[PDB]
Amino acid sequence: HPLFDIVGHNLEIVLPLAPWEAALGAKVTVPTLKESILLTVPPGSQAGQRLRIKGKGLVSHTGDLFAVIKIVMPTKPDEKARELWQQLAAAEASFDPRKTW
Amino acid sequence: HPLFDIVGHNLEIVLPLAPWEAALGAKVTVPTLKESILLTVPPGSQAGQRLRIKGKGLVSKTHTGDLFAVIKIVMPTKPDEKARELWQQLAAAEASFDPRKTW
Repeated sequence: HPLFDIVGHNLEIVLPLAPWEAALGAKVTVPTLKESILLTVPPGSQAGQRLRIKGKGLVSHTGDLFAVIKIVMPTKPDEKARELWQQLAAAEASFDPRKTW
Repeated sequence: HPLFDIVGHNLEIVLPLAPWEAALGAKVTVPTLKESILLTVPPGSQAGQRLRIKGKGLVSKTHTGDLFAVIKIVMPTKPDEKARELWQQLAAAEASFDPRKTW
């Protein structure tokens, strides 16, 4: 619905990325108050990282736009996808997502 | 940092899942204001899904709330060569997924 959170002269938008998009990096089209812009997501990006799109905030002074990464998942994988997910789980076995607890 | 957000008589906690855990499903140990519980995460789980854990909310001699494990997908650090090759194959296998469908 409304796409932007207003924080002072800045704008923030939730940027949904497929997990492979965050891991590999990707070039994504992101909407602004006027026209869309191509944003380069760096490889290895994390949930919640703020990608700054300088100059695309409120043109009061001219603020920035921040695309805040949220990782989104496709639906239940089919068998081919599961096998790959299992390999990746094995590949990244050292990763502890609940290191806090 | 404090783990539980209070909402009326219910508690809410961020449940961090690696993407393979959300896709494949998993059984996770979740903390409570007392004893940790065992929670089943279904395969195909989605970001922001609210998984209920009855009775683990705020206890009062009148009413006991629930605890909700809210899913947040988290990523490891930048991948090595093999992991990168697996991410590519996953991307190709799930090429149909459009996370930015909305836009």
